[PDB]
Amino acid sequence: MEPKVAELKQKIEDTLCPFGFEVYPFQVAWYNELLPPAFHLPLPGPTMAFLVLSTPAMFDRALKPFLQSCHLRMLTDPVDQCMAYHLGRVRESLPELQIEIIADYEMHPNRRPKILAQTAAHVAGAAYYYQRQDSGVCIHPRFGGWFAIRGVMLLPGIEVPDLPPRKPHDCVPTRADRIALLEGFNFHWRDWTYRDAVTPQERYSEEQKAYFSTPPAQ
Repeated sequence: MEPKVAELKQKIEDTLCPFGFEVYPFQVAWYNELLPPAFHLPLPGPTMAFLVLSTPAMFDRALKPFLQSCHLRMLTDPVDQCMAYHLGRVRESLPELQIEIIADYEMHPNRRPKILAQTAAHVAGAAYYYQRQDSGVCIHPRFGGWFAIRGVMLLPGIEVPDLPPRKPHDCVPTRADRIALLEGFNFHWRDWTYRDAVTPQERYSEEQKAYFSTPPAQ
């Protein structure tokens, strides 16, 4: 890949990864090819995009700091504000270019562009999106179900038509475990054993578990 592309890629990861984030590059075309024009990313096929995932490490590295800093505001939501703070830091560190950013909290009805978080996770090779054919759940090769899709970043004009398509790891290969997953997700979602389909390195700590099991109310 062009030195420009390699540098900008590394700048993003040096900005996000030390804070419990992961970034996966992809071509817009891969996402659009299995989607009708209505749900397309309104950009040429070879346009570079980045899928952003948060890991279990992001709570302690990103959320607990910030929450104890002057950047914290009131009438929003602590977790959203943290996303908007770190994704802002990406903009700051790459001031030369145009970055269209859709954070997870902006993936809702009556807003464009319409992102399908789990489909993005699959095309970027970030996490395998297990469906009926194989409601679906997608599993991280390293963290199982203990992670979240946090945003997608679009970089207009920066095109990478020779970026190689990486398929997500089929980390739950057997037809048994797949059903043991989908039915443990569709019917017993409060039993987070399904997230251990692949047994993670880090798991959510007790304070993290408590925090996310809380219904958003201050």
